[PDB]
Amino acid sequence: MKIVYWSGTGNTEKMAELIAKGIIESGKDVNTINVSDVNIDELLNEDILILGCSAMGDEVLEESEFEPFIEEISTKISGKKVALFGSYGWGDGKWMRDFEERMNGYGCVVVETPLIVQNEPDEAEQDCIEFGKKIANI
Ligand SMILES: Cc1cc2nc3c(=O)[nH]c(=O)nc-3n(C[C@H](O)[C@H](O)[C@H](O)COP(=O)(O)O)c2cc1C
Repeated sequence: MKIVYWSGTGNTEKMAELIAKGIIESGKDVNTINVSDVNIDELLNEDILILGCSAMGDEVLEESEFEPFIEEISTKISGKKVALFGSYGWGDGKWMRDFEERMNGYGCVVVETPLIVQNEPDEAEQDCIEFGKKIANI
């Protein structure tokens, strides 16, 4: 499996690592890839796309790298299962509610409720691991 993410200070990056840990504990292989190093072609071969990005701008996906990436794959992901996650700071999840509605509109099936954590995981560490285990069970 593959986990693709964008992280500005390391918060969403930490979530990605913990999610991968859950998949590994379930006995499956997984690789975490920063959005800047992802190969679209390889990524599209995956049954499940696990995508993460923190809340940026004013409740939007990061603009210089993540947003263009979503735009690029939007036309080739109809019918694909996707799991969404990300860290946020002062809001209550608006960027993720929008992200989910967007993916659903592209024809994707959002397999689980998106996982959102405020700032660094710390207390929500197990929640991240568990989300990974749910994904590994689909
Ligand atoms: C320029 C900028 C804009 C942000 N916009 C939002 C926002 O609209 N809502 C929110 O809850 N957090 C917002 N945040 C806070 C980040 O989402 C939060 O600090 C998160 O933990 C960052 O995770 P990261 O290290 O993975 O990027 C913003 C942060 C920055 C730097």
